Amino acid sequence: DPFDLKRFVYAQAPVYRSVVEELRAGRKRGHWMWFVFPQLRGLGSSPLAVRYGISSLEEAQAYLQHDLLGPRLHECTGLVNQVQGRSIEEIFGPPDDLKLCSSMTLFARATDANQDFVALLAKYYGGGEDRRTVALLAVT
Repeated sequence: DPFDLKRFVYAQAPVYRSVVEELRAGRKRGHWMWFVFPQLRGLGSSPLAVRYGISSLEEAQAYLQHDLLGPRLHECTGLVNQVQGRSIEEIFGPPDDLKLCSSMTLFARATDANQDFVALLAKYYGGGEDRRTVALLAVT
């Protein structure tokens, strides 16, 4: 576990069922964004944001390969894509709307098998991407 992906598994454990239920119902309520829809380290500055920040594109790729975390991320993305009639700010109150954009932008760049991540950006963000994430990913 060279990237310490276990940190995400253990953070998710106490809350994951509630995450699924909240996303199934179309509204986030709990305190879990950082380790459910991870974003690049350096975007947020709080100890939580830093701890659960993704270090690099290579870590994002490892995250996707992980047979618990990858499927869970697709599950959570798919649940959001399934919600009807709500803007993203109705599902994820600010600043979590920006966090989600950053997460989808990162994982869309991590793999070409990104249809769900890109679909979320298309549906909810006008096909736009997180500016700061694209910049941080430009150079390896």
